[PDB]
Amino acid sequence: PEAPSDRTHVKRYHWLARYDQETVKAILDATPLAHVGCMMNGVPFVTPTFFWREGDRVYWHGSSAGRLFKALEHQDICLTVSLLDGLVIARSAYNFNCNFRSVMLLGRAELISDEAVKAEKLRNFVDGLIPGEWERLRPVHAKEIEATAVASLSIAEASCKVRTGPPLDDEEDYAFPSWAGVIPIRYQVLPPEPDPRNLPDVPMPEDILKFRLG
Amino acid sequence: PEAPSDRTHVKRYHWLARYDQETVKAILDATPLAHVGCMMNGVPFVTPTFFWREGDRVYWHGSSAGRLFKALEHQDICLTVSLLDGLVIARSAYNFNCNFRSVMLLGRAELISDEAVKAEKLRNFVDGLIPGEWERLRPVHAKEIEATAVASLSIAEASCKVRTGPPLDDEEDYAFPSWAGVIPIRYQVLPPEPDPRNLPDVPMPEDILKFRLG
Ligand SMILES: Cc1cc2nc3c(=O)[nH]c(=O)nc-3n(C[C@H](O)[C@H](O)[C@H](O)COP(=O)(O)OP(=O)(O)OC[C@H]3O[C@@H](n4cnc5c(N)ncnc54)[C@H](O)[C@@H]3O)c2cc1C
Ligand SMILES: Cc1cc2nc3c(=O)[nH]c(=O)nc-3n(C[C@H](O)[C@H](O)[C@H](O)COP(=O)(O)OP(=O)(O)OC[C@H]3O[C@@H](n4cnc5c(N)ncnc54)[C@H](O)[C@@H]3O)c2cc1C
Ligand code: HEM
Ligand code: HEM
Repeated sequence: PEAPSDRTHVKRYHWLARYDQETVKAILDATPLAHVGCMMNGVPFVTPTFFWREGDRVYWHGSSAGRLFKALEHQDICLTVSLLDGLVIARSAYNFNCNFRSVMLLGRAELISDEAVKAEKLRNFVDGLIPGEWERLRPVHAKEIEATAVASLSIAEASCKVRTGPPLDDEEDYAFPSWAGVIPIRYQVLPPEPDPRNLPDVPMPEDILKFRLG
Repeated sequence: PEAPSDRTHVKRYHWLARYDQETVKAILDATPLAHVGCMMNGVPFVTPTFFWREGDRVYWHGSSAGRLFKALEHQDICLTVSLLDGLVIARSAYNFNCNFRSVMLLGRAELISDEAVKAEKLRNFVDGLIPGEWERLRPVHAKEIEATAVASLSIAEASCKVRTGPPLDDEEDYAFPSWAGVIPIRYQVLPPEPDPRNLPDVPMPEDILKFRLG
């Protein structure tokens, strides 16, 4: 598929562009960390935040009194998700690069006003990180739900760029004696570290070990 | 110190704020990956990009013809640098969290128009990733320098937020029988992978193994 809109048409390095939903979803599903762009207080602020996908929308949360959740009401935003996958070492400095996956989602986000729906989405967020976890926790209080904003944005107006594989040098540079290659980069998760305030008689759910990213 | 400006004053979770330049520099020095916010084509786009610090400014590069480099001359931007350091598992869903380091730099970026200065800064970028690397490469062409933009932004108008350590539950939840703790997260660098097209007698510089992040 071509780009979904003129404003999502990748121009630079367009050979790296992907617009298909399989790729959009695969990148969104690989990581929890987004960066949301929104005009606030005169600046295109970039807010790091967690996000989760359900079908054709992504969601994020924060304070019901938070400035982003008010500011997103009347402007189109950009939600960017990036993964750095390697440093690409070429024979010329100009052709150094990185391997990566990134997606930009554009458009008008909306807040979930229905508190029952909001709680259902927040359960999906938690259980998407750690299966079954929401049900193990101290039961949520109504005031906690009501203090939380949940925003969502369609994934439809999305552009991706992906780079994999070796360096690509100018054809005339392959006789130059310098070492080229790739340094792979990834997220690593380490074993869980228990809170020292845990009750000694409380087991660790095995599901905690299923959390992964990158 | 307090915030350097009203627009960098952390309000939410203000106890996590840091404004001291030692913390600003330590976060900036830990990672090459930034996200730059800039209003372009009616959207506060969030562009992932590499950056490097020299003293009291950060720098980034791209095409001399790139839209970001044109747009930054006439608006204040936000440059955000985030590091995800762990998933914080609490007894209540409301107090789940993450350990992290993040810095936002605000203000008016500047382009380097002097080609000789630009080339000097680009060598600092490369050798900041891999010591001694620039010298090893196929010598740079004037046209390569001239095709590149380099922008910079002062680090002075900066806010940081940092979270470390265990979960912090409501005090009344500490008798609830659920496991709390932290899943640490970090970047990992893997062994370098040579380009198959490397010349057979050209060894990998040991300095490649010095590249690190996170
Ligand atoms: C980990 C990482 C590191 C990077 N480092 C650098 C760097 O140091 N220097 C540099 O110049 N660029 C870097 N890039 C690429 C950068 O994000 C931009 O893609 C590039 O600079 C072109 O931006 P542009 O606005 O000129 O693109 P244009 O092609 O003019 O943008 C047109 C449209 O393309 C789409 N698009 C553009 N970039 C992306 C993207 N990254 N992901 C998804 N859709 C996109 C958007 O819909 C956008 O509106 C990096 C990307 C990643 C993920
Ligand atoms: C890895 C990571 C994941 C996160 N996940 C979430 C999430 O899922 N939900 C959530 O609500 N928040 C999340 N945060 C925090 C988020 O980035 C914001 O700090 C928070 O949402 C409050 O934003 P605000 O605009 O309401 O802050 P305000 O306090 O109103 O912002 C005022 C000023 O504080 C400064 N500031 C705000 N946030 C930051 C920051 N992160 N770093 C540096 N300076 C800052 C800026 O100068 C800003 O202009 C995450 C942060 C990181 C780094
Ligand atoms: C795995 C799940 C979750 C993670 C990783 C997470 C992470 C975060 C982070 C990082 C912040 C920002 C705090 C700061 O400013 O430093 C935040 C804020 C917030 N979260 Fe969550 N959260 C999770 C689940 C939830 C749930 C399920 C709820 C509601 C039941 C919730 C309610 C809130 C609220 C209300 C805020 C704003 C706090 C304030 O500034 O007053 N969170 N969360
Ligand atoms: C370690 C060093 C470097 C890294 C990691 C790096 C990375 C990148 C990345 C990721 C892009 C974006 C390409 C895309 O759109 O997918 C880029 C673009 C660019 N880089 Fe670099 N780069 C490095 C060094 C340099 C140097 C030293 C020069 C100049 C000598 C240079 C010149 C350019 C130019 C001109 C572009 C724009 C290309 C275009 O779209 O026309 N880069 N770089």
